[PDB]
Amino acid sequence: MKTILVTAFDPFGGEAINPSWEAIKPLQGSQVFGANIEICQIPCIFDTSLEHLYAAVDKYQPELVISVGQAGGRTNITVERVAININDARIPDNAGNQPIDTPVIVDGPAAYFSRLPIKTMVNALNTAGIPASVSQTAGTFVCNHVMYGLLHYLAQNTPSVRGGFIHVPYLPEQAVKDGNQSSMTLMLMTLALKIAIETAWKNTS
Amino acid sequence: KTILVTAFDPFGGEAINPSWEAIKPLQGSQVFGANIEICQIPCIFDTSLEHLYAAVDKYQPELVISVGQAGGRTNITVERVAININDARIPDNAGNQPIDTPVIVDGPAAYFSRLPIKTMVNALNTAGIPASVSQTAGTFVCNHVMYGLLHYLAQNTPSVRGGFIHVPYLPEQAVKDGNQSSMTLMLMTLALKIAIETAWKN
Amino acid sequence: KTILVTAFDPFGGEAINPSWEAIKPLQGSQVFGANIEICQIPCIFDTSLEHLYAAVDKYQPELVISVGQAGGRTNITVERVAININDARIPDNAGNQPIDTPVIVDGPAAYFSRLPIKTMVNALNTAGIPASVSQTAGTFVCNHVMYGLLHYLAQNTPSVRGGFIHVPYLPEQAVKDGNQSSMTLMLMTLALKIAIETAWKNTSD
Amino acid sequence: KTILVTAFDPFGGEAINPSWEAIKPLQGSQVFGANIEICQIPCIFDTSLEHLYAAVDKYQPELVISVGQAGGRTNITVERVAININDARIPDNAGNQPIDTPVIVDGPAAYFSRLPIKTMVNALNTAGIPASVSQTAGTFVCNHVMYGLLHYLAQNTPSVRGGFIHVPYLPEQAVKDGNQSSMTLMLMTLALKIAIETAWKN
Ligand SMILES: [Cl-]
Ligand SMILES: [Cl-]
Ligand SMILES: [Cl-]
Ligand SMILES: [Cl-]
Repeated sequence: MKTILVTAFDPFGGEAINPSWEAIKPLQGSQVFGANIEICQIPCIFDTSLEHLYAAVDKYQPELVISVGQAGGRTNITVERVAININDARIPDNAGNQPIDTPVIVDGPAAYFSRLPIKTMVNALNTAGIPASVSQTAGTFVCNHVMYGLLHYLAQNTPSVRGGFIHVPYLPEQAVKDGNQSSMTLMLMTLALKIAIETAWKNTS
Repeated sequence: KTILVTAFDPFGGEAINPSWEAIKPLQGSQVFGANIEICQIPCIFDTSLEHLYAAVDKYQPELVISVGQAGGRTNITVERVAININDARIPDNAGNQPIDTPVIVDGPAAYFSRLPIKTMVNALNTAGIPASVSQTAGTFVCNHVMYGLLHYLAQNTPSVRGGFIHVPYLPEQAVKDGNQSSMTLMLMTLALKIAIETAWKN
Repeated sequence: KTILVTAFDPFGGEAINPSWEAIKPLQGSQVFGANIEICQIPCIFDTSLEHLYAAVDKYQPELVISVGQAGGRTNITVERVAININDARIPDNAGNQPIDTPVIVDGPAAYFSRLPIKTMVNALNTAGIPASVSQTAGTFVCNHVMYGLLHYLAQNTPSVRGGFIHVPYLPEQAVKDGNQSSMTLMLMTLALKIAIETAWKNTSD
Repeated sequence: KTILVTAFDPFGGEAINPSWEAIKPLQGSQVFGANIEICQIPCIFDTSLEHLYAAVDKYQPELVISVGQAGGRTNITVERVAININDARIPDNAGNQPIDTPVIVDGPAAYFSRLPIKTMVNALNTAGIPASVSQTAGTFVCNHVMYGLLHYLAQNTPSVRGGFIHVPYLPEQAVKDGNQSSMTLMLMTLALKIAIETAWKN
């Protein structure tokens, strides 16, 4: 059967949970228009993250791959337009790496556009009453690193397969710490991802 | 014993007002020894106060908490102070757009809320709900109603504590604006429950 | 005929206070037959009111305007109301961190500024300077002082109008604080001058 | 030996364009034995590229920095990457509003700026000017021009480095837009002069 692969990260150091993981956990094993969703959690570590990712794309041979990360501070669900060939880290990752301006993949192209039907996804979300928008930057931390890796790997190995990235905001419990920071409940998050993934599946363009 | 909790009908534009939606589920529920009553008031200057005064008079509450919506805010906010000024960016549902007039002529400049605001904000934070104390309720209808409330309690029944909570946008309303913070109806309702129970308990 | 303008000495961290830097050029300057007198006051609860009360007695001014810094704000803000509360998130220059205490016991809950605030915001906006009326002066030393000021004038010299103005970060200040709005000293001085002239003009007959 | 520096004409609504106003004083100013040439280009898709390509052909520059307005940003921003997409919220000066079309058909997805972006941000910060690297130059005419610039340079004169700097609103402009960050004209001109000196030296 057809498989949609959805990924997320383990907690980043400080946090005790990763919301992105928590949000997709309810999707495990569910069916959408004749494809079953597989999930898989990857470490929040440069390069080691791509290894885990590649293994997952390899094992599951998915028709659609969607990675999810957390973008603390953003007000809404954001669907990434583009991944950039650059690691540049404000803080270190889970294994203590803090690369400065080094390529995700050496001699790889400057960027890859997501192949997902991004405007339709954002449109679907807005219509469902969920705030959502297209983003032009996935950042330069692990989230963008994984998005670039994904899109490159699909382009080298299985070019018909569509890949992309979705960032969720802070959970309310996390915004309590930060203080004046936007959040979204776990429940709404899980619903937003579900709507986005169905919409990604139905369409293409 | 009675806890009166109020909200507004929608600001002309919107089809609903989140604040009314959020406290509907609270009606009838028992809090320690007290029962919650709700009552919706029109979102327009001076008439709002009349409906309010009516409700306080009918229910004779031990504790009155008014709720309104503060589009743009990221979290539940509990108000510190109400100010004796109407100054309106837009008109209310009835076309009034007062500029720099008193809420109540010869009334004091301001009233402090009587609620245990910090404790409430703590209960909410502990529960994993973003919340903070605010020093401005605005100068539109919400502040109008807040100042009016506290002045009426101060005149007619000084032992009764009053105050104000602002809720952010619902998610559906933040689609419209675009890049604006929101909070689901469910979470509001839970936050208000915790907030009210805390005020009563203290 | 004297206009007293006050500002603070730098708050512990900072090496200067912009509100002070901004009003220095105004010392001795004429405005419609009045003289500007400036005075720096300590950023400490209670001691500040002492300096302030001293300066008012000394200079016997017909108009008093106090200036402070509101890191974060984008523009010039003219305060509408002073609140009778001290609530300190961090301590003052002398280690005091009062939590929910009167500025003045048994004083009224608040004081409205007696200054012509809309006309001041308008004179600023018309001269191309971003400005707006503010409904809160915070609950640190700046509001503490605004409140004491209005109280003191009300009690001793009731025809004398008082009010508070907040300036934003200087650009050098915003460098550290990363993503923060600033305004140059030059613009700040210019704004304060226009604000003060406008105040003096609409405090006549 | 010429540094070409470009800016846009006022955008439809606006009466001036801060990007142009801030580079005017730089005309013919010398920096380390190079001379600065400025040129204003239209805020129209494609037509802008034709002007740009012509200025590069005429002036034969060793360095090319394009400047633009990013209303709302708090500081000077130095762009890191240009994106091969036109996606316009509103139309350009000539009524064009492309939705999701390539800037240049069959071009690579992006170009990195060849400027020393971190060094420029550091010199600015060191000099007390707020500034930072940006990962998106938007998808309107500014990004359009950046991409065209870097692509043109790469196909015709690959030795020559190119890049983009965004400036915030002038205070004049933030008066309208209300609660908006600004930076005075003088501080912009200063910032731009330090960035270009730094870019040339490295
Ligand atoms: Cl994450
Ligand atoms: Cl409301
Ligand atoms: Cl200050
Ligand atoms: Cl521009």
